[PDB]
Amino acid sequence: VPTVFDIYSRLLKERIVFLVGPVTDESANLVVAQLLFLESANPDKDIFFYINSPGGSVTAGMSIYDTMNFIKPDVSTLCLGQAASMGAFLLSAGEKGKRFALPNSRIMIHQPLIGGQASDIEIHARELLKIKEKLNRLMAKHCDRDLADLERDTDRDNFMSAEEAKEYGLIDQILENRA
Amino acid sequence: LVPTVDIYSRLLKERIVFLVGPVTDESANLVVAQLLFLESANPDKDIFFYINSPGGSVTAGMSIYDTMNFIKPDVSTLCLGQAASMGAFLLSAGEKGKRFALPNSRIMIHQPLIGGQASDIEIHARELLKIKEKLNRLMAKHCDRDLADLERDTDRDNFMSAEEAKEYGLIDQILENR
Amino acid sequence: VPTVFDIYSRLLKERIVFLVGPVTDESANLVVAQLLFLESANPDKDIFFYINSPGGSVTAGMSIYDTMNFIKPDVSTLCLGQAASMGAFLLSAGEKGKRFALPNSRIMIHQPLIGGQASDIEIHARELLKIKEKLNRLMAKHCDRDLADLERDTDRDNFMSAEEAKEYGLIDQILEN
Amino acid sequence: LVPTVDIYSRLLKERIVFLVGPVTDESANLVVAQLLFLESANPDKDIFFYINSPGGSVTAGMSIYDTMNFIKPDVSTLCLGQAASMGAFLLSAGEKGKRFALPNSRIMIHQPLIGGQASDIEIHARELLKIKEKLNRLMAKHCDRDLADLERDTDRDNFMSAEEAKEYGLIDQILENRAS
Amino acid sequence: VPTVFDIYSRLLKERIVFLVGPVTDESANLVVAQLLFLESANPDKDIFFYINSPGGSVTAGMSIYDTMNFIKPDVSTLCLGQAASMGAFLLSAGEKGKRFALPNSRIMIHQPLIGGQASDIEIHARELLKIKEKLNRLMAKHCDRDLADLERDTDRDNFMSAEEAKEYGLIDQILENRA
Amino acid sequence: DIYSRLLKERIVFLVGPVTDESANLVVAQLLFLESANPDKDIFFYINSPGGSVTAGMSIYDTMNFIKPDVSTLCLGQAASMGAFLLSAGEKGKRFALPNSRIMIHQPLILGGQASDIEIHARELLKIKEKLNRLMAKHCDRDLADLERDTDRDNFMSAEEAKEYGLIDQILENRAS
Amino acid sequence: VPTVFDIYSRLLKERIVFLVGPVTDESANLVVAQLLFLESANPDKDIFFYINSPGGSVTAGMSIYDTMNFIKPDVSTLCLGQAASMGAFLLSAGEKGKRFALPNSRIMIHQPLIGGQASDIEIHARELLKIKEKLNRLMAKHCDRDLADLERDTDRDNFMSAEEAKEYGLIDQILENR
Amino acid sequence: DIYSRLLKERIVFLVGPVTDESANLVVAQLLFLESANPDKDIFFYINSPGGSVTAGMSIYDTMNFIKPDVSTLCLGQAASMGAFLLSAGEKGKRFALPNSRIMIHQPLISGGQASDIEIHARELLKIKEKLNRLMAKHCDRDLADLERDTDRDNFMSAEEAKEYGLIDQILENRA
Amino acid sequence: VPTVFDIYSRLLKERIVFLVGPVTDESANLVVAQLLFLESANPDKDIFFYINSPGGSVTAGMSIYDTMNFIKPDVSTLCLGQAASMGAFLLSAGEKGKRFALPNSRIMIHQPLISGGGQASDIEIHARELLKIKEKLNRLMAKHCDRDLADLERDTDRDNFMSAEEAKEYGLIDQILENRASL
Amino acid sequence: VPTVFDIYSRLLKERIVFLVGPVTDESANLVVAQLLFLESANPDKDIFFYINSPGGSVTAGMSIYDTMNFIKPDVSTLCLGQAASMGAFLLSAGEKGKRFALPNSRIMIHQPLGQASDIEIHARELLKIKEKLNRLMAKHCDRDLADLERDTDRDNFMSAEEAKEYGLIDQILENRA
Amino acid sequence: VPTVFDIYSRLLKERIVFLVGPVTDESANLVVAQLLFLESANPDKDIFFYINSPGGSVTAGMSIYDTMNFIKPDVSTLCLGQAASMGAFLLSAGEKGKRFALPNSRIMIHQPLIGQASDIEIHARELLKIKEKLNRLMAKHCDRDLADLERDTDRDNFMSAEEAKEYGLIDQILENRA
Repeated sequence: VPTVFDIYSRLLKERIVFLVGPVTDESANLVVAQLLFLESANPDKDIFFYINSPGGSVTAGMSIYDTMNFIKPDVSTLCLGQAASMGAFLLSAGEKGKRFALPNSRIMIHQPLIGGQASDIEIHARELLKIKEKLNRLMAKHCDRDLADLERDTDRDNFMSAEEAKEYGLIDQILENRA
Repeated sequence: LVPTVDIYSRLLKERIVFLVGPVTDESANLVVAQLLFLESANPDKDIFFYINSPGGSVTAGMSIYDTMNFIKPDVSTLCLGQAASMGAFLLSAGEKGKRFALPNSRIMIHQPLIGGQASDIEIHARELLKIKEKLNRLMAKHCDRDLADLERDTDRDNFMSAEEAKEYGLIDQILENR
Repeated sequence: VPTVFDIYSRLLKERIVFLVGPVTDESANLVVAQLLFLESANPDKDIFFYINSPGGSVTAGMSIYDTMNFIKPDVSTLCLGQAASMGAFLLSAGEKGKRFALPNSRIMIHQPLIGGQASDIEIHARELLKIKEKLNRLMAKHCDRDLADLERDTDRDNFMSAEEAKEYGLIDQILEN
Repeated sequence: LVPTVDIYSRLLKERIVFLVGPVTDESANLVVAQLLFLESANPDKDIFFYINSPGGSVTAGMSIYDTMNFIKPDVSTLCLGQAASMGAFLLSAGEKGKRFALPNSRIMIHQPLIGGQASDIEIHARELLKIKEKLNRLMAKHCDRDLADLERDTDRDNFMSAEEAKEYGLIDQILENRAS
Repeated sequence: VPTVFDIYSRLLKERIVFLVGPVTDESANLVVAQLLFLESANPDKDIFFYINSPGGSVTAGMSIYDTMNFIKPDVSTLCLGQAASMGAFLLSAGEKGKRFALPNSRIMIHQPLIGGQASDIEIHARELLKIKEKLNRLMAKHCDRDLADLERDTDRDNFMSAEEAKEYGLIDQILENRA
Repeated sequence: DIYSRLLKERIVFLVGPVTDESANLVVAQLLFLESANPDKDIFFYINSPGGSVTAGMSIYDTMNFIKPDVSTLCLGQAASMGAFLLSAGEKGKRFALPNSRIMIHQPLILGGQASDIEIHARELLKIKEKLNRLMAKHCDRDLADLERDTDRDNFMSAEEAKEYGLIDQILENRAS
Repeated sequence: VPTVFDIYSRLLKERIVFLVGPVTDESANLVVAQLLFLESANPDKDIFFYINSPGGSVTAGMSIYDTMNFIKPDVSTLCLGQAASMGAFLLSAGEKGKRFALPNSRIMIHQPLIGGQASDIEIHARELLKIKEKLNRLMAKHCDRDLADLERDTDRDNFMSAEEAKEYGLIDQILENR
Repeated sequence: DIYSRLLKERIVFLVGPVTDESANLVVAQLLFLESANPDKDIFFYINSPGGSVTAGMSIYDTMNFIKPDVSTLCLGQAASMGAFLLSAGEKGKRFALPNSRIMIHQPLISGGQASDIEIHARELLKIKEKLNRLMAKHCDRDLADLERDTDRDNFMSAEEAKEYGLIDQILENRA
Repeated sequence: VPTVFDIYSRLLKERIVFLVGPVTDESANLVVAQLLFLESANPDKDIFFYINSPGGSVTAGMSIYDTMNFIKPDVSTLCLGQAASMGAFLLSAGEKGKRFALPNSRIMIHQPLISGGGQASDIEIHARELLKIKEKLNRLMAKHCDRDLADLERDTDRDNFMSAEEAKEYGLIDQILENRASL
Repeated sequence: VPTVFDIYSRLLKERIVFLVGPVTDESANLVVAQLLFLESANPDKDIFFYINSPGGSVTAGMSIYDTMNFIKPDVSTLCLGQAASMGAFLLSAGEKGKRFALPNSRIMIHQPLGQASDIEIHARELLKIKEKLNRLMAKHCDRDLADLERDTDRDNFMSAEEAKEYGLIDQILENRA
Repeated sequence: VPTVFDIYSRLLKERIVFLVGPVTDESANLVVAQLLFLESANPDKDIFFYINSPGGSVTAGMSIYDTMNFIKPDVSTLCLGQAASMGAFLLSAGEKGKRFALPNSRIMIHQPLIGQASDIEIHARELLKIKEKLNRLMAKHCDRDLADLERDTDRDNFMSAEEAKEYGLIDQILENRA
């Protein structure tokens, strides 16, 4: 990684935080640390959360999500490349009015995707359905849409262009350039 | 690897059928074939089904189970060594009055023990719970026991001596010798 | 890890300690070391213990547990993402009144989960059963509930929402902002 | 690999049954099958059970054991090479007076030796201790010895020569050849 | 590992040395190095040796042990989490009156645990039995107990609570907090 | 098949490592040949590098238990337990082909508690002494000789094995 | 393996024995057994030993070698494809006057080619050198050559055509056809 | 069984790679047919990618040693030692089916001290030369043709193999 | 690794050199490097060579050995934990009068042990080279221990474990240090 | 690796260069680089090249060899532990009069160890290398080429005194004296 | 790597760039980066490109090649140990008059070596274009005919320093300075 600070610490001074690749406990907590630090350094400036992610652990994503809503700054989100699964969830979670996509980004949403006694399998199956329902309800709120729409539209992989994510309510604008 | 006189075919002429080791599709279907053959050879004589099994596939066991009840001969069952999981299920399924265990065999019963979208996981969880309820249903009827007992007594591994299995209703008698 | 001093050392200066991922001897002792350091830096200001963990070693969590209660600072605990098994145990062990969860966190509690001669298997099974009862008694005290409640409610994996963990007595408050 | 005259089928109607190698479900049931066959062929003639085994599954061994006692023929046992763990149990289980060892055989006895929730481990530990006690008590009866003796002498591996196994009560005689 | 000096170097400046995880040649010599340094820095102040260990190499543990007794500072020991096998041996080896455990610590002691010609197997079995006897004798000295007690009490795994280790003589006090 | 045909001439082969399976197959053939005729000699052909001590002991006690004299012939090699079984043939009827080799050595193998390792090491030392003592009897030599000569691998020509007492004669052809 | 009897047992009735592939304990003893059988079947007729082998175990090869010299029939040897290392040794060991090679056969001879304490390595190296000398001495006898020639000519791999092997004394004739 | 049945028709198969075992099985069948009838032709059907050269030599010298004419027929392909064996059939009785493929090339090693490497390279070069000379004799061609034409893999159709001299006729059907 | 200079570099400033774990070309040369550095820094002060090792490569151990005797500082040796095989050889090679062990150290000596082919010519060459190494080591060991070579040949035929007291009575070390007072 | 500068960088200030372990492209070029630096730092002072190597790649060893002869400083060589195969060649290549061995070093010399067209090419290239090596080695030892041909046919192990008598080294160093 | 500033950064300050080992995308671009860096620091002094390589990726080596010819500094080349395949290509690519080999260096040149039939056709044609292109550039570097390079690279062609000099692949052999 190039030096200037390494390149990512330098962009962190511009209040840019990256989520790249799969959402894990380690990578999500690293995002949480950066969000908390930027709040401490200046609670009155927006944070820019750049997401290029295929998704990953749901609980790890919730840790980013609840921190995005916990801190004082608006967390603006930008999809570059793609935001799929929890990646799309976090992108839609940006401060409404400040959710963005680059013109050739793609968004993908779907239902949750994944041994023991039947008793244990019942427990984990139930918990998996609970997560699926919670995600649909939170997603509908982010998109300002009906819950039935989200249930139907996430049964299988649902790929969207940037323009489609906008009409869906997942993002607010597509950014061509600075202009 | 198996002596000639072969020994298992020789004991089949005595209407002896063995289930040894885990219940899989080919081993279970091998039993079905022997049960069907012995009925064909003489539908008026009992069959003796010797079980030393730790269990295995539930659907494979059902094929033996429904075949035991389908044919005309009484299927007497004998536990030697152990009858666990589907092995205990099949042993309990012998003709009532003709279910036996050797004095130091052991019986074990328990609930069923085992990826994709949440929809698919829901579906397969539903089927596993149905099988679990079905199994407690058939088992209580085999034991002349009430359904609540079987649900409670199979939540975890339940090991029984031959005498306990008799008390439970799983077998009828313990045979020390002839 | 971005440098600002790296991001985690920077947050350590504000008395933030993270438990992320499985509880092992080295992940646990790194926390113990940070707890002892923050006590040395100022034994009278609260420590904020952020937990996003699926659980892990019981003895490793015990070293964190006794250290939390040994040092002078109140250790406030925060569940982000999830606190499962020993993670949920540590979460419940924070200073009463200062145990928190974020609104979409989950908590999970359960009984302990894991060769040789029968004598040896007898010894280790008995030690495992001692550990199981010890955790139930300590968990019941953290939650201000009867031992019967914890024994019954930890027989299999028990997932709780933030509020359910709140009624259980496992945490005190849910933090929205 | 087994010559023709196969060798084991031919010796089978001298009423000789072999247990060689580990006691598994397959190997145990093959023995069970042979015992039942010889009883059917002649319920009034002795069976000669040759044991060279390091042991194996206890339930599998129990299938042979209960079968030895179930059939009508006396089951004579002979230790060649070694009879250890369940092998020694089966050797000791032959008809009293007809249990033998060759002079440089070895016998070994010991207590049973082998994941999940603590509840499940508790259950399987309890079952393993039941087996340990059951085996000690049955062994003390075979050896005409005290249960307290079998508990002490099986805490760790206990190797016995043919003379020691005879003094323990596990076998009746040592056979060097036809005299004896 | 965080910075404030890294976290362990800074706790080392307060004469705290950690033994964590399995006792190997490498992890044991690092403790020895820290013990030699703290004595050099001040031979008249106590050293605090925190042990959370499942055990490990016996000779590696002896290197720590003989170093604790060789240097001039008193080596106080504290068991946190667990001190098992050689971990328990080193814990019991602390300066008498200054051996401690946290309330939910656990202690475990047991006898030693592990090819060629019979001649070679005889030599190594005898050497292993020599180690078993030496360890029992040193342990009995640490615990102020009879050698026969240690032979009986280490035949198989012997797990002790903090109170049981104190009553055994393996530690001196249980510390709930600073008070 | 070729081996069954030679079995009808009372020839039994031990080829390769002595295992439970390879030893018991030899035992079964020995018992069979005794059943067919307990009064004619058996010819035990050995080309083996050794193996399990208890497996070979089952062969050993069977050779001495049955009524037939068991004559032994070493072809290629008789090493360790192969050499023990070769040495165990009926005295006067132990033979080697001229370019065979014999090798003898002490037992060669631990994981558990020190108590167990003590038990198994002592059991191994009993075996070592037992083998030296039985070997000394086969060779009409002192136990002291065998202890000294098996401490490490001791390779012998047919002539050396004959002078040691391990075999009785070297057979170039049936002109004894 | 076609049935004609299998093809190899059928050729045994013509007194043909094959050594194919590496010389192992098992493959050598299979040859030993066939030689003993043919002697039993008729001790007064020649045996035809066809060798296509790259070599292998020296002790296993010695079991064939001493059996060839022990039995009453002349053992005639034929090299087809190749006789290398112990393969060449056994070929050269056939009854003098009855050692043959097919015209495009190749023969190769060489010295022996292969852990513990230094005491053990000394024992096994010295034992390997005894084999080296013995093999050179026996080879010199088969070839009617001086031992020094064999020590020099086997120091590294020595490939010979059929004519070269005849000129060396390793075989007696080259056979193009009957 | 089907292959023993065709053996009674004096048909011998080589299918798949030439190894010591597969070549000797062919040698054994050839000797069996000669003893059963030394005066009737043998039909050697080859569908092979090649393999061991010495193993291939054992079949070759057996074809020429026994008294029966060994006629060869290529079905599928005869490559490397397969093509060598095909070309070695009795002159006038080497055949291919019309969509057979033939391939010839110089020796190829798949897989010590410099002294040993010198010895083994030289022996490989003798083999390469011997094969070229034997091939040129089978093909009624110049040695120089075989050396250049086997420098790399040379695939030939049935017509081409016939024009090269590797076989005598192409058999479309029983006419 | 804790920092104060890291902890080992810090002890290097006190002329302490560690050999921990197996003797390889890698670890031996790192020891050789530190020995030469300390001689360069001060050729007239003692070096303290602390050994806790199971042994390893003989030639690698020889490079340490000849560096100990080549450089001008006395190389005092201390065994902690254990010195086995080449570890015990290096320990016994310390400056006479300055070889030490901690009380519960273990020493083990034995003949060369190879683990892990070629023509008998090559095997003859390598076997004889190993016997030369075995003899050379016994002779150096007998000189280090001030005892007869016949003693070292007999006493290294198999693994020979010694306590700190036994190693001193054998002549491998000079003193056992219980603490600094023991001097 | 200790700090004083790491230990090897510090010894470079004494003009000490090590070759340890197998001679590969990378470890040989690392040596080449150090030779170039010391010549750059002072082209008129000797370089001390310490060799403890079992040998390895011949082309890699040649890159060291020609650099030793290209640079202006004398390259003195010292064998510690062993100089085998390419290790011995480099040792023998030090400046005549400044080639040394420690008393218990060992030296070993020996000869070097697709389609038939390709195997021919590579075998003959290996034989040229064998020939090259025997000739240069003969120059280093001031001996007959025939001697090196005989003495490297199989592994030739030498004590330091034997290597000195052979002409491979100039002196044996017991200590600074 | 010793930290005098590791050793290579320190020789980089003397405008020495090394290529050691296989030519990969990483190993080539690191060379490209140093070449551009040295041009930026000073576009008017020669660069010394030290090559010890067995070859590798053709496109990776081309990135070095075009960069050597793109920058303003003369790129002098030195072969140490060996320059093989693309290593030899880059060695031959140095500024005419300034390509050198150490006296016991070795050079080796050869032709390139490494789906549906349509795809295999495309990649075969692309591989044959590369072969001709490399031969044409090589012929220009050596002042030789394309026909020479095609004949001399059909199989591995190993050259001494003197042979490489006579071929036109290098200009001078340096035992020491000029």
